[PDB]
This record gives sequence, C-alpha cells and structure tokens, in this order.
Amino acid sequence: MIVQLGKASVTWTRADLEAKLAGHARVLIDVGTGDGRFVYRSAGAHPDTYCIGVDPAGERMREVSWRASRKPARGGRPNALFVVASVQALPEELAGLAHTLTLNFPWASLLSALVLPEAPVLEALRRLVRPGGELIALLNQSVFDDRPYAARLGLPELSDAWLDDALRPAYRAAGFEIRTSEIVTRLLTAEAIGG
Repeated sequence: MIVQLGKASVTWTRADLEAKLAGHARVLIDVGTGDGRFVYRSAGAHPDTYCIGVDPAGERMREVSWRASRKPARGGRPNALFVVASVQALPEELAGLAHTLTLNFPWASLLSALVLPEAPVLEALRRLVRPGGELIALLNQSVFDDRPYAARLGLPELSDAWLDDALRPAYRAAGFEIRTSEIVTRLLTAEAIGG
C-alpha cells in the first residue's frame, strides 16, 4: 500500500496498518479525498476513529499528510493516514476495514458509476467496507467532468422510480442495501450487507 508522507511515498504492509489501527474503535475511509482536509478534520473530531484518505495523486495530499504526521502539539493527528490509490485498484490492505466509507463530491466519472450504476465500481467500494458498515455519498453535478467526451450523456435524476429499477437492485447485486436518498446536492447512503 502506498502512504503519502509530505513529498515522500512510503510502502506499508497490512501488519504495519494493523499496528496503527490497534486501539481505535472505528475506521473511516474517504475515497477521492483531494487535499484530504475532510480526513484531517474528522480525525480531530473523532479521536476514536482511524481516518484514512485515499486519492490517486499523492501530490494533492502532500500538505495534509505532512501536517498530520507532526507531533500533536504541532498539529499531528496520529489517527489520520493518507494513501495513494485509484478506485480501480484500491490496496488490498484496506479490504473489509471501513465502518464508514465516504465519497464527497466525486468527479463525473465516479458520480456516474454511483448513479448509473457501474457494477465493477460498486464492487470495488463494497470490498473496503466491513459487514454492517455504511457508504455515504454527497453527489453534485457541478463537479469537474473527467469523462471522455463521447461519454457525456446526461445523468439520471434520482427519483423514486430510478431508485426502484436501477439503483436498489444494482446496489444489492454489489452487496449494498440503499438506506437514504435525499436532497440536502444529493445524499445517498447504503449499508454493506450479507452473511
């Protein structure tokens, strides 16, 4: 697994991670964390939660990961971690860990994967969540569009009918049960199920 520590990227094993997790009651993973500030704040607010931000470009997390690795008097938060990975290849070391997995304002490609939805993406996310844990997505169509031009068809409105035919069954087919779908930007949450 690749961990960002300021400008350095470092390799961790599952045993390294487990050494850090020990003592914490909960785990939060934030996928596509960007500058990672959501993870930094969450680590301060929830000292009992190990908070992990993931993003494909380690340079985005340089600042926050440096800050968070300092001594606590100088701003460090030992329950925060920043990991470099893409959603199509998330580290196996994170499998089955999250009590909460957050996607805050995903870019268009990932947004589409959650609302169409796309099975390989839902399965990749479900892999990170422990049974009974929760996926929470904040969805907004004004995000950066990273899609190929040929794929910029319109996205569906998340009406009750869309939820009924497209989303509920597809999420279930990936191991999730949709719980909440509401306008706050849309909030969509689902519970990791099975067994």
